[PDB]
Amino acid sequence: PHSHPALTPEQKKELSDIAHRIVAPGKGILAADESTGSIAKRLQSIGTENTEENRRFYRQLLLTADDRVNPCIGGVILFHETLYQKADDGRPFPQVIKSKGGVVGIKVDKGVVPLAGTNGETTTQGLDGLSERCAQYKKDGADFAKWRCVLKIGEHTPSALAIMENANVLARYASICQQNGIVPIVEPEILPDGDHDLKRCQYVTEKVLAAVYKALSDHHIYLEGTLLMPNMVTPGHACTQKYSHEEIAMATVTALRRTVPPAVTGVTFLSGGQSEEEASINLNAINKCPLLKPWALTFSYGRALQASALKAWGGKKENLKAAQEEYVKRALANSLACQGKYTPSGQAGAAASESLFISNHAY
Amino acid sequence: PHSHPALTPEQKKELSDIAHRIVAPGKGILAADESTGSIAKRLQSIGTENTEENRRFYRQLLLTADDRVNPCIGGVILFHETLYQKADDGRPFPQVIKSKGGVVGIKVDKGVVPLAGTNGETTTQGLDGLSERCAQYKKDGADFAKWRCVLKIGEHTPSALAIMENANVLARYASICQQNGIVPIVEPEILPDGDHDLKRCQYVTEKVLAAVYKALSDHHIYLEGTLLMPNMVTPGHACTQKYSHEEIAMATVTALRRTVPPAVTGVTFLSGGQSEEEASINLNAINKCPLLKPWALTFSYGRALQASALKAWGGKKENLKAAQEEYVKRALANSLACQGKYTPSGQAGAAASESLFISNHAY
Amino acid sequence: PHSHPALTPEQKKELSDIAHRIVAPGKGILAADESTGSIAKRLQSIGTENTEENRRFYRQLLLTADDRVNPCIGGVILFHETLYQKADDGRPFPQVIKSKGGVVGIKVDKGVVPLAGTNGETTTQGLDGLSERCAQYKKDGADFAKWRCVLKIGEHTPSALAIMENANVLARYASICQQNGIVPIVEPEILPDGDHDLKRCQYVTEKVLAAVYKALSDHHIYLEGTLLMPNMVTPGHACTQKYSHEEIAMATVTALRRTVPPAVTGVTFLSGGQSEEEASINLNAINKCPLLKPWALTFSYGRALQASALKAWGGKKENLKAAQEEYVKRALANSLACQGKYTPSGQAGAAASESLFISNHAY
Amino acid sequence: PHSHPALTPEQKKELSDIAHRIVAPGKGILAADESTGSIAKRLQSIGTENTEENRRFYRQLLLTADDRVNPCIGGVILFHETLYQKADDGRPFPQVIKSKGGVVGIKVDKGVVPLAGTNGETTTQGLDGLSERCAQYKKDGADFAKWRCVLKIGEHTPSALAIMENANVLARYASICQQNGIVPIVEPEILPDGDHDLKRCQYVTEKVLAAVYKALSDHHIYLEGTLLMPNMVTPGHACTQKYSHEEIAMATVTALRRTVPPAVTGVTFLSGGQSEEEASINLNAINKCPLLKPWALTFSYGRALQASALKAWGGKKENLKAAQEEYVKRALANSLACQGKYTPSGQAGAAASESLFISNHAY
Repeated sequence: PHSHPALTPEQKKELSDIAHRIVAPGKGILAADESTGSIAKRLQSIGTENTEENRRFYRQLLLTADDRVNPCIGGVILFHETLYQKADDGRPFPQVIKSKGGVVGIKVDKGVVPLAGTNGETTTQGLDGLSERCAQYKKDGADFAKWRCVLKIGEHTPSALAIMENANVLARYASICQQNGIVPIVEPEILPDGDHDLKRCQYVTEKVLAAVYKALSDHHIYLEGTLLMPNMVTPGHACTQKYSHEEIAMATVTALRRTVPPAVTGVTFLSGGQSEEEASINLNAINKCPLLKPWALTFSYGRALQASALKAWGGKKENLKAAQEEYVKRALANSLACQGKYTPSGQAGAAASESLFISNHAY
Repeated sequence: PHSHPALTPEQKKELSDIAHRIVAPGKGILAADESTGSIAKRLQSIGTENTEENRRFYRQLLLTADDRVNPCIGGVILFHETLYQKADDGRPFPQVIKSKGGVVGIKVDKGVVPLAGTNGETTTQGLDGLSERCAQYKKDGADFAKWRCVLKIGEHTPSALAIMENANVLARYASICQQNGIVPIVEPEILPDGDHDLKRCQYVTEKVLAAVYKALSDHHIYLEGTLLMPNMVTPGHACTQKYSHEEIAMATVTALRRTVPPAVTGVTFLSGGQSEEEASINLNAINKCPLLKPWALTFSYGRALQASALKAWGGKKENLKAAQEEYVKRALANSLACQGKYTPSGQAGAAASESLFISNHAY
Repeated sequence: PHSHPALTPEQKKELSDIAHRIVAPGKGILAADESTGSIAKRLQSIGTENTEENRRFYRQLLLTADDRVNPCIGGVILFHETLYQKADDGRPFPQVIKSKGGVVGIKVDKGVVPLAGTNGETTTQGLDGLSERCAQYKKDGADFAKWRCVLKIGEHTPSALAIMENANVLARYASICQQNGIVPIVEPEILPDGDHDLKRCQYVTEKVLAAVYKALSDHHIYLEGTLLMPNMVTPGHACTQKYSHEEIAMATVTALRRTVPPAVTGVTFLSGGQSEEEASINLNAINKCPLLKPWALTFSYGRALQASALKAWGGKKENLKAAQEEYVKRALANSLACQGKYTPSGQAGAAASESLFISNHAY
Repeated sequence: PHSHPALTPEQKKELSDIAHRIVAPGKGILAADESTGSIAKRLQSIGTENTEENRRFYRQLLLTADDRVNPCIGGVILFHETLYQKADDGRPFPQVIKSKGGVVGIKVDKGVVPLAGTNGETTTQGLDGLSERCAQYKKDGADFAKWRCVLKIGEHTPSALAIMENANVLARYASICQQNGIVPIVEPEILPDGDHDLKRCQYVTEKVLAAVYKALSDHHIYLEGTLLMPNMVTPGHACTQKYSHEEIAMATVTALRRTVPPAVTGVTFLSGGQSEEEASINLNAINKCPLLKPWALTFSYGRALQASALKAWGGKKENLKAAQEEYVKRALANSLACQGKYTPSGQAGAAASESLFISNHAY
């Protein structure tokens, strides 16, 4: 019942300012923080050898795209390796990002581990020495971080244990980040795997996010200096029932309104298994949803910003600009989407929508 | 991990519609739900015998005030006795309230009880047979309810037990209400008693409200079909440090933004120990606070609507109009305040731009 | 982190002394606390009208059995009505019980109520005015109380909510009892309904009991002044797999060893749907289990003490001694069983072998 | 509500067997797991350079003490460095320990870290890669582990956060250990620092241990395959009120009886700031306490086994035998103490047919 402030007013201002820069109007996040193991599958899909130089070149391709991406990209999440790589002109990648108006982010979790006594559920590791890592990352140009927890919808999952433990470890990570001037992006990802329907995803998302914010409260987290990186509320990948984008938008915004305090500066959706176009259309629908939304609703996209660029590249240096063009097209699309101004087939305000239509009490 | 819906879409729509009517723009709540024991000391202060007829006459005085109060009063909380009393013309008081555009409320708790093993802390009783009581009250014209929990700021309070238990019983009460078509007002009152400062009240309010909304989540409460009735965030009564109304406002709105999901339809402040004018000025400042506020911010006032009326009445029938005039004046003032339009002058403002120097990172 | 003792050393001694008397070696509890609704249909089973007089006569039959029962019966749980009834000789039933060396107990819960948003789960009501009720019951000769919570094993049950809420209300009930010199018997009954196996029941019993004792800790309950009244660990009623009494004993004792602190004075098993003979044999096996058991392991039997007596009586005054004889046979058997000294031989009636199981039909 | 067994029966039997060997009658644990940083001040106290060789020689001195220690020492906790060192004759230290009948243990935490927003409270780190470390340690001869959490009694401490978080991380550590055939010793140390009295230590110890065992339950920990390493319940170092060894014993055993399930195989007390003789006398009083104690109550002593030996050694190879003799004397003393047969003076005793005491409800 007694306060022992975790942060000074100055520390709070720093975190809040960073958080707001990342999700400024029209801006979102490029999630480029795939580990060597994670990106292996991406490079194999284009017959490209998973070498440090090819990883460097691919990240260079994204980070040095032309200035059209600048008002689209408020932040870039990097993997450790990339944080210490340089572009062809000798500039460290953090400097490249900053010169284009982006905030530099660093993924700091050390992956998932199995929870014994559960049906294949996990928590996430990475807290050991995290404070010192954050202090160093801060010095080396990073101002925010990312940590991924993974939950699965199944017959008996997510379990009480999995929800409580993942919420708790997210809070520890967030606490340590804020002590070191790093804005934590809290990523409690509920996988879309399975044949569950939209209502079930909405229910599980509501319960998971309630647990997350109670844990953040218990650990004295300054919400204004955080971002949330959740799944959209969608049917399961194998669900037999089909839904519209407006229904997905309504389920998502309702789940967030029921759980995320207004003090949270922004929500930066992960794209999950969604295609590039699907992720953009859904984000647009979310931003056109006629409910009050007291936080930025924008993107933290990996595959949904990268899929076409990677394919266009094909591992060939001669395809640089063609690949970059595909990335710029998705950056532009999603920048419009996070303002509710994205039209898929067109561009000239040729997308009129629905009002006075549909109950929000079915959600 | 599996939903077993507490409410149908139709039940949800009913609750949401009621909650929104209560806190519609310009409207707040008259809290007239004092028990015989509670109002006794109020009648003694004006030398009036605490009889059923004098209580009836007093409640009639408030409820039958002229039509100027109609746009000011969205709801009226009654004590059980009053719910079944009639005006002089034979009209049930609920009908009187409804004819003036008000929603009828009923207090359903059975008072506080001591928590053993604590330093004088309490929980609140009243769950037994509550469902049947709610069904009866609904039939007899009530559409919302009130339940008061009380917490104290002290050397060791509020304790973990007190916070958890009061949050839990509020959730049970809210669950039972919603099963019977009654909108629950959740009232976790943190008393202003003591010499603690503004920061301490804000800290405790934040921890209490986080506990409250986690419990409501655990018990499957439909937030859109609820209201919150909290203390404003103020220094303790015996605090020597002085604060402006803008500081009280910032602390209050900050605490709510950090804990209350946007889905909550409205916040209806209790006036506590504040004077009539103090309570209007603070509510107005709260509504002028330049942060995003995704819920109605209005009043649920007892003393702050009734004090001058009670005094002007003095127990004398000939002072009816004078007493009513005092009540009407406070209803008008607070109707303005809950829109941020209260000026100490007779409805005359437009001096709305002269705010500059206060950090929200100091809160 | 600061103690505010709920109880004085004198209060602790009184409660500890009472608890130990109830479960003194060789002794158990007659659970005769069936409400009018509960006792009604068994009275129907022998064509007897459910009148106050017939209920009184039946209770007299049990309570005034000959002195062979005295060393078997440490306590008797009464329903409110019976607490204020008198034997034919004018003696209040509490006086009758005490004169035979028994402690008088009173059931104080007010039945189960549905938890909204669950699959047919309940919590239990009865806290309102419980303190005053306990003080009065204490004056009128009761020294312990009973409160029944009910949980069910199913695909999604018991849920996190049901476990937490039932554990919490048990703790509130225990707290209030101990403030008034009443030893609370904590009864978290996990129903045997369903086709689950022994392992599943053991798992659920362990999770439920861990929740119960954490809640009792949080609410500052003095464990030495309590008793526990749980289900034995058994397969579900409809389980096809067969188990020995030694396996039932091992699962039961293991579940308790993993969850019940040694400070708990005694465990008084409910018989659930077991026959008179099965309940005795299992209790015997439990006491013979070769693991360390730092609490009394005895009976709190209703039907399993009463079935043969009720049938032998048949509602006929002339069959008094015959009926009493059946009850005495069962008290003696279970007195031996709670010492691990019961061997059946020559020979219990067919009434003592028939399943006493009725499905829990809120359905 | 559904079991997904963390362990097979075979895995359980292995863990239980190990746990029981460590705390077999008359046996305790030598805690020799000081890090380089931790042992530094003790080597300085005898003017000895903190080098790997001097550390090796000192550990060798302890581990190769003569065979009188064999029936006294059921286990030895090593620091990582020491697990991979060899005696002069080339035998790995794990082989030395095992040949004398001891189980080899390994400390696996990575020290305390500050909890932001608290008054100087900590949690403990070390989960990252812990599974792989445990598998490696198992292969390299360790069968149990130790993990130290630290809590402090102060005006506002231990806080709800600190208790919750330390209990949770202890449970994670325990889970990972048991997946790898390693018995976890759970060490929630409440420091003796401060001027608090015996009752306060007892209260905090009860609350901490209740939290620890709820967390172990939530994480599916197999208690029979664990040990507990708690503080004894004592007044704070600066407390002016004086207590007898019998009062310390009663408070300690009462606290454990109220919180530690019988299934826990043993309690191995840390000696904290107690002197060699004090720690032995208190352990003896604990084992003579006339309450039922369903777990082994023995020692896990660092300083209380090493102080005189370290002093006699003085960093001088020439003092090997003298130093070993001091260690052997404390090993003998504590073996008697954990059997309740230690007399604090020289040679003459054994006339005890003791223990069934007057006081009990003052605690």
